[PDB]
Amino acid sequence: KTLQQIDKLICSWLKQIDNVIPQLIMEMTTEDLVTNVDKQIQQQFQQFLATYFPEHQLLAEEKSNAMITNEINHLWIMDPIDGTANLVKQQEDYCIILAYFYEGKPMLSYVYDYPHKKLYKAIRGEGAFCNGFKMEEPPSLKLEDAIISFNAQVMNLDTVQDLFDASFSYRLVGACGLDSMRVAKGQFGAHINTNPKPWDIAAQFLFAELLNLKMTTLDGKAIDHLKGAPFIISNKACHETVLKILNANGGYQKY
Amino acid sequence: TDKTLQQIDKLICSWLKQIDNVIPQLIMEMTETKRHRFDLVTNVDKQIQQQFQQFLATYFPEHQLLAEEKMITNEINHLWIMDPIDGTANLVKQQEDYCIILAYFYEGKPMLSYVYDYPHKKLYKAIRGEGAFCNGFKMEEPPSLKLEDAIISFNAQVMNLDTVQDLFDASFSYRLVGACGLDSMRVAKGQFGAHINTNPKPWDIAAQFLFAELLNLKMTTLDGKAIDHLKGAPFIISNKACHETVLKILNANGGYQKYR
Ligand SMILES: O=P([O-])([O-])O[C@@H]1[C@H](O)[C@H](O)[C@H](O)[C@H](O)[C@H]1O
Ligand SMILES: O=P([O-])([O-])O[C@@H]1[C@H](O)[C@H](O)[C@H](O)[C@H](O)[C@H]1O
Ligand SMILES: [Ca+2]
Ligand SMILES: [Ca+2]
Ligand SMILES: [Ca+2]
Ligand SMILES: [Ca+2]
Ligand SMILES: [Cl-]
Ligand SMILES: [Cl-]
Repeated sequence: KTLQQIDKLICSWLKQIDNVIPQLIMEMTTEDLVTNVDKQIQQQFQQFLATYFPEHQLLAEEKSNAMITNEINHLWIMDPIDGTANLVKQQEDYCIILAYFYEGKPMLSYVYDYPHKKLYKAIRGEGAFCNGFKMEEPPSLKLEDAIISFNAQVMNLDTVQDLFDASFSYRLVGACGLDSMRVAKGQFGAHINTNPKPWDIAAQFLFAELLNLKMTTLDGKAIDHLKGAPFIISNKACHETVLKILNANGGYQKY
Repeated sequence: TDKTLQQIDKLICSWLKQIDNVIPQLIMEMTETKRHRFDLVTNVDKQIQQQFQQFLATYFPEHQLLAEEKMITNEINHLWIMDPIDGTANLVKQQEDYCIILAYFYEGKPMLSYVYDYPHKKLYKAIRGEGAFCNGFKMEEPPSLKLEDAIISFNAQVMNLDTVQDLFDASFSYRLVGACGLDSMRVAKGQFGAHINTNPKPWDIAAQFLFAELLNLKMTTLDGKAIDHLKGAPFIISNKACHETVLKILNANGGYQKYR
């Protein structure tokens, strides 16, 4: 019922999920990738919800979501594995993403970096935490002093060049959730994804609010958690400059 | 010589273990915040290096050190190459994704190599006669990776963009950890197909020789030649199945260099 109660349940389900994943990985089979691991984690969470919060609905990657509307009171958004490519190719640098919305308002968020056993969580009224230790607003980062992260394969190269020249350096973890959390931790100045699904960014809203980060569309607007949009999550001090570079000279999209 | 590889290895491992007692403090000191990529400090680099110099004074006093933060005979018997922090930018900006690199050469022959991923407490080591290990578990030759099925890693800011584009189109995807030692180990583990560094120093690649030999990796110049461990050269470390294709792309259409 309370946020703490729901949080305690989710944290224990995530803990138990450590006991399932090594096996799924040992038998890993695959099919824009999708494994058994994605599907099984998702199904288990569906069953978890049937069992504890049976009014609650799920918007997730591996299910049809036709039934999900503007007015659902209790909504979870899930990415059961974000970074499937990294899971398959590296068995590292992937995460589980969850977010609970109450009447459209972010209340709980989770990014579980399972390979490193690092649970990032955010709780409206309490704050954000990594394995329990409170996260603080990161230091201010101007773009020239910041590392930035984005997919350079989906942008035109003049714009990529401008991002390179204006920033301290460039890195890529390769999972939206984890690259986002590096912004949250102050390790990156900003992460960009030019075409995310609602589940790629759903947890990030509450993190951005509680840690004073900017999270907007690439036009600087509020994002609908129900609909993807081109997006950025950014340190407050470099947000404007990134958007200016992205939108200059007819924009960032490949010619 | 005189000490066996096991004896030397034991001492390096115990030094590296005591280094866990030093690093948290060095990091606690150290916040800025306006020097660019090329102009970084730190005291962490310098202190780790000084301590290793004391370690050698103390145990292997014949041994010499070629290191970043500090060569008169061509033919040194006992040589260590060190990068006390590889990934200084990541240390400063992220406090993650950096490593300590050490490589011992006996009469110019790689005998011991270490890449210590300290933030994750993962010690990658290679020992001539034993094999390569991660925290003790033996590393095997990685599966074959064709370039189209492989993640590759390189600095995209230092190559011309057409060649960067060609590398994107031909590989499965692109990632960057941002420390030569760690990006290289991802090749060693089979996580990446290849890592490129177009201008490394001897310390950036010194450990990698022995890893590439023991795990059947290709490590060459970008012209496909053997590298002198004493002298940097533009380099690639690669899975055997994607090495040729990477070099072909890099050298195609007049080459990879940005301002040519
Ligand atoms: O497919 P998936 O691994 O869940 O999600 C992807 C990752 O977050 C990745 O970093 C990329 O940028 C894509 O935009 C996402 O679709
Ligand atoms: O300065 P440092 O962090 O020891 O070493 C650097 C890192 O390995 C980095 O990834 C980069 O590619 C440079 O080539 C190196 O100079
Ligand atoms: Ca996914
Ligand atoms: Ca995703
Ligand atoms: Ca260094
Ligand atoms: Ca280095
Ligand atoms: Cl700025
Ligand atoms: Cl190939």
